[PDB]
Amino acid sequence: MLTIETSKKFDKDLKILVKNGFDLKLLYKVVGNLATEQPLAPKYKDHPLKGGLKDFRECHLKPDLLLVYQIKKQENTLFLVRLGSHSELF
Ligand SMILES: [Zn+2]
Ligand SMILES: [Zn+2]
Repeated sequence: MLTIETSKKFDKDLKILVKNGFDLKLLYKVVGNLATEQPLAPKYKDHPLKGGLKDFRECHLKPDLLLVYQIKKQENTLFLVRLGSHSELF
């Protein structure tokens, strides 16, 4: 299983999201699969971030709640970068 590490911005995003009623179990389920490198359920749209010249990817936890993450295979690490809406991240 890939090591799972977060950014300081991600941590703030989540703290905030939790305060507004976000279900952490939604996150655990998606981050779990990502880290054991299995395909996501059809619901969770997943593609690279175009505009990220570094291999950032974008997962749709909800059609407008995005998990921006980066797999760093060289370190065996899944990096959780941001969690929020398009409007909030971009
Ligand atoms: Zn998308
Ligand atoms: Zn998008």
